[PDB]
Amino acid sequence: GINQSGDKAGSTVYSAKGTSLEVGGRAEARLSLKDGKAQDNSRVRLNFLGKAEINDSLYGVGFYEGEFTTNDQGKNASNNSLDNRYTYAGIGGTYGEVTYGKNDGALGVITDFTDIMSYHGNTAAEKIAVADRVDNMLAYKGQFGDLGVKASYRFADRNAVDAMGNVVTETNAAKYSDNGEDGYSLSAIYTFGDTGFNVGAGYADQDDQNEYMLAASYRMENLYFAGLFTDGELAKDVDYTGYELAAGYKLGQAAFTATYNNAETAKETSADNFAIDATYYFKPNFRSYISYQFNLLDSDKVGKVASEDELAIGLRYDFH
Amino acid sequence: GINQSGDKAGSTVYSAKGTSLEVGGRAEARLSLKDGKAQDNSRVRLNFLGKAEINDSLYGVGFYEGEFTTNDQGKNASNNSLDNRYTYAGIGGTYGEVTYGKNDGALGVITDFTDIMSYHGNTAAEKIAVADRVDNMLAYKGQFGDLGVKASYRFADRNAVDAMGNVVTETNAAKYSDNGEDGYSLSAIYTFGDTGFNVGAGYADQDDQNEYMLAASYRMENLYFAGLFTDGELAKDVDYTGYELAAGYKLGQAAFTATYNNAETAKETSADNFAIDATYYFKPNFRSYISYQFNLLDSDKVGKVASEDELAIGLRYDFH
Amino acid sequence: GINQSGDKAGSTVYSAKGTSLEVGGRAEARLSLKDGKAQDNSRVRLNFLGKAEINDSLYGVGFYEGEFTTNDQGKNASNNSLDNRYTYAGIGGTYGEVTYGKNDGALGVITDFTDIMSYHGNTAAEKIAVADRVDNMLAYKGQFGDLGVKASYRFADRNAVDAMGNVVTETNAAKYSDNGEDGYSLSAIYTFGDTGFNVGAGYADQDDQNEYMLAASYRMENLYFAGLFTDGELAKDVDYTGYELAAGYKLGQAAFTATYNNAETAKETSADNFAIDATYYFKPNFRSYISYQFNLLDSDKVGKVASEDELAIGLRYDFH
Ligand SMILES: CCCCCCCCOCCOCCOCCOCCO
Ligand SMILES: CCCCCCCCOCCOCCOCCOCCO
Ligand SMILES: CCCCCCCCOCCOCCOCCOCCO
Ligand SMILES: CCCCCCCCCCCC[N+](C)(C)[O-]
Ligand SMILES: CCCCCCCCCCCC[N+](C)(C)[O-]
Ligand SMILES: CCCCCCCCCCCC[N+](C)(C)[O-]
Ligand SMILES: CCCCCCCCCCCC[N+](C)(C)[O-]
Ligand SMILES: CCCCCCCCCCCC[N+](C)(C)[O-]
Ligand SMILES: CCCCCCCCCCCC[N+](C)(C)[O-]
Ligand SMILES: CCCCCCCCCCCC[N+](C)(C)[O-]
Ligand SMILES: CCCCCCCCCCCC[N+](C)(C)[O-]
Ligand SMILES: CCCCCCCCCCCC[N+](C)(C)[O-]
Ligand SMILES: CCCCCCCCCCCC[N+](C)(C)[O-]
Repeated sequence: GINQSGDKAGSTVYSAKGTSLEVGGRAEARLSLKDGKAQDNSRVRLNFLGKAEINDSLYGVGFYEGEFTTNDQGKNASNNSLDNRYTYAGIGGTYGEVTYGKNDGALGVITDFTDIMSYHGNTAAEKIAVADRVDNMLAYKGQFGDLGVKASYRFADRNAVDAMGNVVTETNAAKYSDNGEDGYSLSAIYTFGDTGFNVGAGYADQDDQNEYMLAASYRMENLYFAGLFTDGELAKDVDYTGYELAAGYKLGQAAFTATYNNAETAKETSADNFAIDATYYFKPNFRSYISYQFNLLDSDKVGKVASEDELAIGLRYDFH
Repeated sequence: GINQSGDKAGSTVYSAKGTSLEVGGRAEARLSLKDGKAQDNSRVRLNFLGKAEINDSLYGVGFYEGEFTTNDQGKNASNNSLDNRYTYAGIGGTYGEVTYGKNDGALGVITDFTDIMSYHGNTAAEKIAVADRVDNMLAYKGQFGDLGVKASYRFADRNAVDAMGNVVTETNAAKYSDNGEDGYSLSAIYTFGDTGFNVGAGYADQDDQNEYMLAASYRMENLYFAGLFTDGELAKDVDYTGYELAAGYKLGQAAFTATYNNAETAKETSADNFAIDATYYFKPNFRSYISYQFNLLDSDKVGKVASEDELAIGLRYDFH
Repeated sequence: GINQSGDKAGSTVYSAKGTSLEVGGRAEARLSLKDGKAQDNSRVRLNFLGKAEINDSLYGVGFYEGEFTTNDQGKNASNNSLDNRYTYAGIGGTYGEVTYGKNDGALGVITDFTDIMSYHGNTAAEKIAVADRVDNMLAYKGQFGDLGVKASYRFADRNAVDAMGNVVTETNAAKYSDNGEDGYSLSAIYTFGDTGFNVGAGYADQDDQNEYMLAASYRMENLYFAGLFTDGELAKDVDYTGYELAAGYKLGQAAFTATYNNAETAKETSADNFAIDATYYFKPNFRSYISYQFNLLDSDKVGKVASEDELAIGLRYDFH
């Protein structure tokens, strides 16, 4: 719930004797304004979740989600835009859950500490693929008392090469190889009983990229505060450092949040944002919002386009 | 309903006190014959409608529709043909309904006066984008007594330009601009009590394009008559003028219709069609039909291909 | 059931008085290992089946199925991969069922004699388009006692040619023609009473391609054996010949299969496979499996890549 931009659970269309199917997703209208110029960023999601009990401590699972968009640019055009965001199957029970296929890595729940806005935020906490969301990957999650644990491992992708090792078509190949894109990620979160305090940390590595994250949060009644720190290498000796702060509170159905994000890549500031929004929940599956991002990049460095502020206006319906 | 080619409403997959989800669409097999040569024009549609009541005079809505086709050309090929026809969210109530995202403009309900065939017709009533269906657009509709009103406004699309004003990548851009494709549309329909007589009119404008339409219809017992006139400019001094006539009758099940369509572009005849069909309704969601279009373009002007007649045969199943 | 890799029936989401809609499909995680190198071959399917009774011996039908995949190659990429596998509508009753749109030809049920593995097999029984699955085709099937009959006919696809006879765009064309890809297929299967013996055979022809198939099987309690032979022409005078053997055994919740596959194209061996697998059914709609294919091609001929063994590991959830 606090991660406002994230998916909500869908609803049952059939069920019987331990086995069910839920359909979910959203229709979200989004208008973006930059320098008084408008862009349509609306999006639809559809998803399907199947779950089958094997016994009282064992079950199977299957999941798909797709995203659909348009880009007319002034004509009634044909729009062939599709993104298969999740494709996996898995097994779970007392020991937790394990899946294969495109699914989330371990660091998402860490970045969730400060990723609480409806449209903006989450600009200074980059995640590498194995830590984020990618296929050819085994993914695990589990909960033991007040400790939550996630982990993932990704295989390098098979390819085909000629005698010298250049990537080529499979018909013209001398042998199989791989792209060296194997990797792993790991994260842990401890909840201190009640009192509202959470702490979390994580690490990830893939090819010549690596990173770690530290985070903490306090939640009390209608108030919330959190902080997050990210540090690693994107390649070479290229350093990345990110800071995020977030605060939010609720008044009736209205939720209000603000974040500060600051990122540094190769010893220059690549992101510097203060953003604010307001979201009104008419119903659990119907909401409206408005958001503004103050861009603090220079404009002598960087440039005019990349230093522009942004206004966003949204209307979101959820299927469930 | 009289507009036979249009969508029918889908059916509920879950509900729970003012909130529902409906799934709909069609599987429509269509064979096209020209000069004794056959083409498969079959199509599938799937759509999802969510609706949530906020109160006795207020609700929210979200909608998506996609269309799916194949084009094998003699091989068992992979077919990645998708069209996202609708993507919008909106709010409605006592005063009517307003939406944002790709949805219909105002002139469709006007062209519906003569658009009554299962396959042919609707060839001499061109609609510009704001009047037809397009994104980055606010759309409104309402009904008050015997008066129906529709309206829409579309924003110009943001783009990025270099110092010289050339459209370029955002990374290579000196500033933001737009494509000048803003516009609007408006239409009204009046019903003369219970007399079966209807009149309608509309207007639309976008960049160097504009148009207006006038229409009238009469319905009595098992008979229907209608006329439609379209006039405007597609650009420069490129004039467009369109005339359509339609008549139909019903006998038990199976419906019979005929239309005449005639269009003139740049002071030359660009469309000239007389068409007849028969459609048999086995069930409300299962029908068959057959249609023939007499092409009356010359062949000395125009050409042999563009002056050919067409036979069409269809079988349509609707999901509900 | 015996054709393990094939679809299972979906489940009802709504129904009323003879008319229903079923949603089905799968989420299937699949890991492929060749030369110690891993490839993600996971896939999702979604399908929608509508059926409406007209009377005690007459009904209508509409069907769609799509397949969805990812190919990240180490990045969190956008994946626009869709395949519309089926798009058809049809009518059926006492005499059987007839459809138009992309659907199956007649020879699939013949290749089903030995196509019983979860992942491998079915490598030496090539089917031409009209016999396989393709659009612009009328398809018929029926069952009368122990006789199953299937047939199909496909039209050539309309195209457009210039004065010189070259395929060109419709605006630049002198006339309509076609690609000469018309054809037909035919097949039959008899069950020899309650003896466990089945015999089947089929034939197909399209443009300059043709083929026939012969098959037989014996099924008794928890044992199964079958054989299949394929012979025809792929073009001009270039020959194709295929041989398949299959065996299977069942123990409680557990299936075990093995197949031998051998094909010859243009008087050279193009396929040579011995494969074995094991599949465990936790629930009717949740299973796991592991499979190994011994590749028997030479390696001096053909090459190293095309002669590699393969290990496969799978986890399959079915939507119903
Ligand atoms: C995200 C804003 C920070 C407020 C955190 C306080 C703890 C409650 O957060 C739950 C997520 O809020 C969902 C908003 O839904 C509004 C429903 O109001 C019910 C409680 O007033
Ligand atoms: C439907 C094409 C126009 C034919 C004239 C119809 C005007 C007469 O009023 C009948 C109105 O019903 C229109 C519905 O048509 C759909 C077919 O439904 C037949 C099932 O009974
Ligand atoms: C499927 C190939 C395995 C060879 C043994 C089958 C011979 C006996 O047939 C018995 C009927 O079962 C056929 C369907 O099996 C599908 C999986 O069912 C497992 C759930 O009980
Ligand atoms: C999977 C290895 C488990 C290591 C976790 C050790 C438990 C105490 C540390 C968890 C709390 C998070 N933090 C930030 C304090 O490290
Ligand atoms: C006391 C200042 C609180 C700053 C954080 C508030 C979050 C942003 C709220 C959006 C603007 C609405 N407002 C002004 C009522 O807070
Ligand atoms: C709590 C937010 C902390 C953000 C402060 C981090 C400052 C980054 C310093 C980099 C300055 C850029 N440079 C290269 C000119 O030094
Ligand atoms: C929690 C502190 C956040 C403060 C937000 C202040 C926004 C700064 C905008 C600058 C414009 C103000 N002014 C007066 C210069 O126009
Ligand atoms: C009174 C007949 C004059 C035509 C009426 C207009 C409807 C034409 C429908 C075409 C159907 C062909 N049919 C069966 C009527 O001959
Ligand atoms: C029932 C409506 C009939 C509309 C037909 C209009 C005919 C105009 C086309 C004539 C040829 C154009 N022009 C002006 C060059 O002669
Ligand atoms: C009430 C009759 C309307 C239903 C029309 C159904 C037509 C079936 C198609 C038959 C094809 C005949 N044809 C075109 C080959 O001559
Ligand atoms: C043209 C030959 C007629 C078809 C042969 C009929 C098959 C024999 C009938 C066996 C009946 C079996 N069963 C289970 C379907 O009832
Ligand atoms: C023909 C299928 C395999 C069993 C062979 C039995 C021979 C009977 C052939 C006559 C029936 C032909 N058929 C089924 C197309 O009607
Ligand atoms: C008792 C015979 C059972 C044969 C089936 C064995 C399947 C191999 C195990 C694959 C499952 C891998 N994993 C971890 C995803 O479950």
